[PDB]
Amino acid sequence: AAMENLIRFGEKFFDELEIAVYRSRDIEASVELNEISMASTRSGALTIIRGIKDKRLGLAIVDSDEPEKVKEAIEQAAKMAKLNSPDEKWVSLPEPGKYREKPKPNYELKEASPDILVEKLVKGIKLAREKDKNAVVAGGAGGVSWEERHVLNSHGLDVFQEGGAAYMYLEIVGRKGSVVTPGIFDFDARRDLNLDVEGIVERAVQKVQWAYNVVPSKNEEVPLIFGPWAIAGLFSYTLLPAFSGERLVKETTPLAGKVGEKIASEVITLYDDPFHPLSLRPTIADDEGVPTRKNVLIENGAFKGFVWDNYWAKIYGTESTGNGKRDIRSGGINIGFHSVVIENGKRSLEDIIGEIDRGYLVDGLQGAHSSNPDNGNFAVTANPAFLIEDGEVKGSAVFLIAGNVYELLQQASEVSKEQTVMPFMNTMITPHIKFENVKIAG
Amino acid sequence: AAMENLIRFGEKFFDELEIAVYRSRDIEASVELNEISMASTRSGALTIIRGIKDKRLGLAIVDSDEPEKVKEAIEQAAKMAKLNSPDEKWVSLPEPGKYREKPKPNYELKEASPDILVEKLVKGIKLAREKDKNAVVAGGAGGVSWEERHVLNSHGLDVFQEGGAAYMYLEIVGRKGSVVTPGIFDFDARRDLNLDVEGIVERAVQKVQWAYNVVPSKNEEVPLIFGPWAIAGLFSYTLLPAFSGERLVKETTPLAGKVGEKIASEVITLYDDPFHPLSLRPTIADDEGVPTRKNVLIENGAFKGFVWDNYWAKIYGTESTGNGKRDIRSGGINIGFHSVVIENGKRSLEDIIGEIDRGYLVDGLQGAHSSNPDNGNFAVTANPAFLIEDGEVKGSAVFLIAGNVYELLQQASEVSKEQTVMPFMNTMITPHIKFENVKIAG
Repeated sequence: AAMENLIRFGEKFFDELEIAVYRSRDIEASVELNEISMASTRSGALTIIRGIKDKRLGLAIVDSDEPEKVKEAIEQAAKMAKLNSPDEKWVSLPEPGKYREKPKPNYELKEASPDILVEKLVKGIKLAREKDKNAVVAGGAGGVSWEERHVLNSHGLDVFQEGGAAYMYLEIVGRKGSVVTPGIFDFDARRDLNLDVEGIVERAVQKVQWAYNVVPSKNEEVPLIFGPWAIAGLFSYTLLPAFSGERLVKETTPLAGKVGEKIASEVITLYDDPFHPLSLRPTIADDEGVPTRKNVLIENGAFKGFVWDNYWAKIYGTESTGNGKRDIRSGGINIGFHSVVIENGKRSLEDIIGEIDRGYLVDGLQGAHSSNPDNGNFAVTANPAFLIEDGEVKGSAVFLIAGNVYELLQQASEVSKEQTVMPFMNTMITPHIKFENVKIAG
Repeated sequence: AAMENLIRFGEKFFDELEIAVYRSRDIEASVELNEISMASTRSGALTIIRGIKDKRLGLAIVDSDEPEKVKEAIEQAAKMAKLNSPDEKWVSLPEPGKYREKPKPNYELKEASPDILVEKLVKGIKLAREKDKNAVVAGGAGGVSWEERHVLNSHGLDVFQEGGAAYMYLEIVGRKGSVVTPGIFDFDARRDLNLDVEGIVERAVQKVQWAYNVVPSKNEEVPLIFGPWAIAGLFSYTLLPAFSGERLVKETTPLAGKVGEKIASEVITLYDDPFHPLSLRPTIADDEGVPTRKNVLIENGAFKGFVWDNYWAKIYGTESTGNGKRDIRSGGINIGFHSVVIENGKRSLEDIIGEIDRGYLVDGLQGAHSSNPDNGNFAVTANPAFLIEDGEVKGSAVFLIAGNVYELLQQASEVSKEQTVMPFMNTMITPHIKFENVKIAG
């Protein structure tokens, strides 16, 4: 009954306090230039204290869960709070809430050996070589991450959950003649150890084949099929920030006052839900213990509302939607997403590509870029991108896409049937999206 | 005799192996918008194993120094070696060498409390408001790091050292009319806890005073006085990589074949020496145990030679210069620097500014930038920068500097008397540098 006594101890110095304990075990392995370059195993604990006294906040962090270290951190936070000035906008920490039912943890990922990762990377090297004798795995990595979080506060909130996720990516470079392709990245992420290295290699090697044939690009107006990585990049930098209630309070979201209005084509449905079947982290509570839920942001093209954490919700007058995420370096809470889902459609990507007379498959946005989430404006470089002519991919190309994400979203005519989990940055679950007649500059 | 027995254990699977144990204790504190936002304490141990069998390399990492964990890591590395193909360019690990004398550790940094950092930040906030009621400490941080490293290998190399360093920076923003200044950064770094927060606040607040008066910039040819932060950024991105022996072997340095040629003005002497009086880390050995030394890179404008680690030196036929640095994520060895020193001059910055009819003091390079270390080409945004007219600073400005770092180095006419330690990027110990007739674009 340690943490119970620690809250009692903290209540001597604070009006209210929160204790969050994080535990993890991570295994990783790396490949450099067709050699396994590293395997590692890490595990540890981290405790964060947020204490408030007369609306003055103290926050202390220690990389331990032993009660003496946690007591020291409570004292650290109290001393900081006594040095801080009051935050008049502070109201209170979250109250206990009703949580969805916890899923069963995937304990095989709590005991996984780094050998699993090493062997999947070795297999990827061998498969890539078999499929194209000049294909090289220039870089790659795999990881398995097990996480536990215990959150409690002086208002009676206790929530605990643990679970794991695994991921792998390969970067493949080809050489045919004197052409060297750019690095082609592909990946897999899931909640079990059967990482699909075969699929990674097949897709990456296919895109290398196409990239052996560079074709010039011109100024034109053409359909673009965005892949998951390009969608994640563009939307994370230009669109998702607009859904934050903090920007509503600060008058920096172009979506203010547009609830119920059409901001995208009816083809687009976008929501945040950790309980989606492909989610890597089916968490029932956010990082300050508020229950998570399905938050619909765009419903059949119509803007539905904003996401909130405790602090900004109470400043505004509403309730948190369970979107308080822990800042990795500072230890504070900020508004963020759990699993951003774009709903899928009915036909395969191959059906959609087969019907394009002239167009581009945009797989990544590797290149010079700028974005402004205050109005949605953007300028990106499509790379890698592949020209489609008469329903067939003809080669690789580079071009510029400049415009506005809201205008672009209105050009969406279809979303493919499959969904891909993007593990990096914001976790995003998305299909391919076809946009009609985008103006591109060569 | 734990680690010697671990070496004997490793010799059953490997022709040769190295064991490196890192231990550290780090405390940090942060400020956001005139509030202390965080204090943290972290400590831990890390062991890296590099084993070679028939020129096949295995590398494993575990976040512990306990003998059982290290034994597991050796087995991990052995399994990786048997999966890898031989590196024909591999020759051997370093032999034992003769080290300079170890300085006595600065033990006061080994157990410092985050309270020290918190109070220096509180004092900085108070000083900033006292000196300018409209000055806000938008961001800042302090840190103390205590590090211990033990390296040994099967050829009989064993070296151990421990020591600590501390740093602090503040970012100060002013508001006078409806003009808000850009973030003005200043810092201090040293091997004791007497961090100079007074000096940081004085310099930053003075620059904020100047930044209240924005003045437009035009295309012209004018002298520039680069400060330590701008020198560190520019040189770390465009110049220092060219001194790497790996790039000499791979033919990607413009300095191939140029030993003895004047690549800079005679005013410039640049060298690598961890035993410099202002060095934060007086290390006697690099991360693979090779003895550390003074490496002169530019002597009175003349290019002297390249820096080497063990692996690339033996490929070329030379010897390591003690410049093998441990990669923070991969655990491998890469060529890097310890403390890059630019030799100082005889007169104060204040004397030098007093003689400029029209010019600029360039303090930061915050803005769009590109660089090519393969030829030294660069394009940066000078920001914050301050206009000098008839020996007096008149206000702040933003302009572009594009060109080639070697051409720029030929323009160096003098260096100030003081030397500042830059803790960020490559640790750099440098004065201000006055460059004659630089072409700038408004």
